[PDB]
Amino acid sequence: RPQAPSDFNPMSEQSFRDPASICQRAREETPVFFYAPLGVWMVTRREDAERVLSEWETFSSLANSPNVPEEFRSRFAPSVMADSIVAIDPPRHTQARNVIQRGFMKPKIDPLEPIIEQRAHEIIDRFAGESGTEIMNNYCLELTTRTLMALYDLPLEDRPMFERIRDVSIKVLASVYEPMQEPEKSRVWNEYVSGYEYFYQLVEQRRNSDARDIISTMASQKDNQGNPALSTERIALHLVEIAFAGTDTTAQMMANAILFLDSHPEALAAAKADKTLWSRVFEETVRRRPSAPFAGRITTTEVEIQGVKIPAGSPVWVSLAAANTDPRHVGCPMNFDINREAPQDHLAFTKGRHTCPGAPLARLQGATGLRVLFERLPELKVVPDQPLNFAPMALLPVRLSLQVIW
Amino acid sequence: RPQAPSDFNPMSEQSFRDPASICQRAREETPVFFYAPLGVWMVTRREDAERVLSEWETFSSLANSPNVPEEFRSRFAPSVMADSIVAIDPPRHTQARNVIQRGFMKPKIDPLEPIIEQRAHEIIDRFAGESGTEIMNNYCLELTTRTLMALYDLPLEDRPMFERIRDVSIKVLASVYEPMQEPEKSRVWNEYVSGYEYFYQLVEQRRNSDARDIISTMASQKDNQGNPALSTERIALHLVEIAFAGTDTTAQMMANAILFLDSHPEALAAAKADKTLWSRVFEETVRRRPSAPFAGRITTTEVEIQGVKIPAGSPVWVSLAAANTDPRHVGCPMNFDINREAPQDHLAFTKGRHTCPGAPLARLQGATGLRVLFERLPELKVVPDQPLNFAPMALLPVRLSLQVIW
Ligand code: HEM
Ligand code: HEM
Repeated sequence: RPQAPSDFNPMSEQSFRDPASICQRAREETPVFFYAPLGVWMVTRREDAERVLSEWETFSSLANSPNVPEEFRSRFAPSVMADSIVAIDPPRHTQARNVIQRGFMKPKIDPLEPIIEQRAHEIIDRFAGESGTEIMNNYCLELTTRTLMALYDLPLEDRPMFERIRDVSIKVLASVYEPMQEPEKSRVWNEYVSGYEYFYQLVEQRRNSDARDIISTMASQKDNQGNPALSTERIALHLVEIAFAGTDTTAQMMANAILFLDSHPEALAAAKADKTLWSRVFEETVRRRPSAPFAGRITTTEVEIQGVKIPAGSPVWVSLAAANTDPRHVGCPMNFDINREAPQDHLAFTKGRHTCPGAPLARLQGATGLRVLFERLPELKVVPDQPLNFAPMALLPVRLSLQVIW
Repeated sequence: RPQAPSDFNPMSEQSFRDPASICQRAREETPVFFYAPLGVWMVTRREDAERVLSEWETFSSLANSPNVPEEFRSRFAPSVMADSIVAIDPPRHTQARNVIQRGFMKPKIDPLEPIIEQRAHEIIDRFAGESGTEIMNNYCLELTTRTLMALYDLPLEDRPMFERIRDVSIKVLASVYEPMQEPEKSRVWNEYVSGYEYFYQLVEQRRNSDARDIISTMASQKDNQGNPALSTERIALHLVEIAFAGTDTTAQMMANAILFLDSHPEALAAAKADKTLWSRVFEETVRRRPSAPFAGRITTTEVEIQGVKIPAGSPVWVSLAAANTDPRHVGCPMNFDINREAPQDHLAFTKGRHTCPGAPLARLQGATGLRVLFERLPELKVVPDQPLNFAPMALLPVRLSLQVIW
């Protein structure tokens, strides 16, 4: 069975600095292969990438499934966890999506730009009088958390718990891989269920609310028969998943955009002169360095990709970094050129049913934050020679530190 | 059942000149309704538009299906016609699409730009010395036919039949509603089958060819077991369908782009000054005036759209003009502003499985021809007050004449 080139290692620091650098030789030489250290098939070319991400009937998304402990099944039934937005397919995934996507529409997200700018200025006021700061937790992650809280429309008193909402979730994801012992398992799962019940109560209270918050936007969705389009359990679980899935991705996006603007100062000045380039500064970043460089699916039958035969039930990962940097679709795929004619023509948000629903917000945040970040501290320059601090993760390399000065 | 505002009439001249003008009041007031003069459901909002265009499992494409005459079934079996790319759904549509998409990739389409530019200059040289011309057939339609012949890589000696390929096919489409009488039916269907057999022979001869032309690109697709991925009959039928679906659409795109550049001289000057804007001149045109302003589907079960319940088996049309001009997705939806940040964020090529596969070519053609047209004849001005000549059709309003001067 086909193997992988030597330079292809998603767990190396070379992947943490540039996920697409390890994928060029692989895509060129072995477009579809098998990765044994992860035990999954690997697809790199954009054609096959879009095929796998689109054909849901052939490449299902059932690959992820946490298990609920026994003592919490009275408050959080296992079917609720089985209704995870990442672990469902039509007709259930479409039923959940028709409600989830209703909250990220332009009339709902556009009125958040002034709030994002205001809170970003408030955050910058905390360290604007110094000479340098750790921009990751102090700005990027902080601004993402505040933007998600504004989308949820939650008071600052609930800010701690909301942060915990992501810290718990990742641990839950690791449970199938590094099982938790007691009393860590009970504590983590109880905090998870507590956040779930908090969102449950918020949905029950905002069930007939006609406001901008995603809770009221998803709760007020009633079918022709008056019945709620999504049960309260499903809405609460999807709110938890949205909170946990947006924060790290958007924070990594902002960090990578800061890095790219530091490595390309002329594009930074050009973007400082015209605001309409900021979105492009977004789009070229997430294309060149996607926050989630891997998208997982599972085959429902036997497939043939690039002549390689893949048996039924085989987990297949699409390397979004290889697809976004395919020379067969974009000229100079490794360059950071914000002046491309088709900026949003990438798979950084995948494609099809499981397309990233938080893309309208993230973009706006990326368009709003970076500008403000380069409007308050213009000579912001990423400190060279700072030890790379990355959480060793394959699907989502999270940067823990990024020292910047101005 | 909900009706439509008075101004909504797809068969009126107001729709032929601007398909989005009849859709604004409808989209705002009655987003999903029933049109009795056509007997079909109408969906206008972009939110529901993407769902209907994407959810193939709920909104199938089986609504269109011509019937094969009896005497030609020995040369053109009815199952071959049943394998029409517009009348199939997964798993057959995926099998056909995996082969069709291989011919429109960037490495295949990009080497056609210089040929398109050269042939556009050759065409302009025929009438550049006059003072005015009918730009539709002399340039738009001519350039589209020559571009399709270059994609097929056919000699000019094959120009007549190829032209006939468009004249015949539409009549076949008109058979399901306005049946043909004798002896025209036999002659037209024999010409259709003759073109089908010509493409069959071209596929058999280019079966082992490794060139860029769509015939060799689709014919050389063989699975891991050496067998052809698609039978020769289906490849020939798909070539016929590709020509017939590209010609009129790209010609109407170019005509509408000429009209929009005439109505906005500052954008025309900006595009003349910078080549990178020509593509945007494309994208803003096809957004403001899509060549095919309606996309048809058929429901497989009962659906709920905007609270309106639509029974199973109901033909539903998505008004692409209303979706591309939805104020819920784009600000100032009726203006022709080529300086938008997200130019390709429209449904002019729909979305999902049945997305227009010729979009890479059309764009390339639209950017290449028009530019040359405004590089040879810069002071081109569309003659005001000329009787609008449109073939009275709902799914594809084709303009028959457009007099221009310079
Ligand atoms: C620039 C930042 C972001 C990037 C690069 C990004 C990227 C992605 C990727 C790669 C996926 C996987 C899709 C798949 O597996 O097919 C995804 C899904 C998802 N994203 Fe994001 N995302 C970002 C921001 C956000 C935000 C801000 C939110 C919410 C506020 C969000 C919520 C979600 C959800 C809920 C899913 C699951 C969709 C589903 O499975 O149905 N994302 N995103
Ligand atoms: C800007 C110019 C064009 C426009 C506006 C346009 C419009 C469209 C639209 C809206 C669809 C979607 C039909 C559906 O959803 O079922 C479509 C399908 C299609 N288009 Fe185009 N088109 C254009 C140019 C072309 C070109 C140059 C080709 C060359 C091959 C082409 C070939 C096709 C084919 C074969 C289909 C059927 C796809 C399928 O059903 O699988 N079109 N066209």
